[PDB]
Amino acid sequence: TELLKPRTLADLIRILHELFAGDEVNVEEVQAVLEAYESNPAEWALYAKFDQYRYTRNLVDQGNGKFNLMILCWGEGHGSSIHDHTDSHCFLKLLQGNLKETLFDWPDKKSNEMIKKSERTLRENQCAYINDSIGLHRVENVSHTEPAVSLHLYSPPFDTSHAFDQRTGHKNKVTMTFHSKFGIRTP
Ligand SMILES: [Cl-]
Ligand SMILES: [Fe+2]
Repeated sequence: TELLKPRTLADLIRILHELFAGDEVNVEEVQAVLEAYESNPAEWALYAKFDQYRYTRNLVDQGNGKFNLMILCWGEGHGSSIHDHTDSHCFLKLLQGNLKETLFDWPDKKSNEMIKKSERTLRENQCAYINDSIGLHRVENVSHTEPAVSLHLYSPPFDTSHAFDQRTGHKNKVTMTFHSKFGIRTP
């Protein structure tokens, strides 16, 4: 229960394994520890593998089955769908650059435009949190000049989730694909 500042990415991962040793999740503690880690680009360069056309997901740690820890690499103008998180916790920490997070409510059955609830700018080293009970979101690198890199933790792990059509609120199931795992490109 005593949270210490992670010295390095490796140290962070060790602390995370401790925090997820059990069956439940202390969200505030996990968020605090992620925020306390000061991004050091040398430590995660191995995972920072970009694609020219869309953002990439790069698996870093499998949390001994309790969580997926991954690094997402967002080119200029790259962004996500409006999506849920499959009944899992989702932590988002910025390692480089800025991302815009837009929040949406769960849609009703009637086909309507999904209206933004709010938006915020996540800045370097900040850590956001979302779950399905909170709502849906879109994450975007709106920069024209700076790539963004973020560190994501999902617990329990999931490899499918839903994308939502902003015009209708209709959803479709999407399978998550990893661009790399443990620094190895996995085509
Ligand atoms: Cl996300
Ligand atoms: Fe998300």
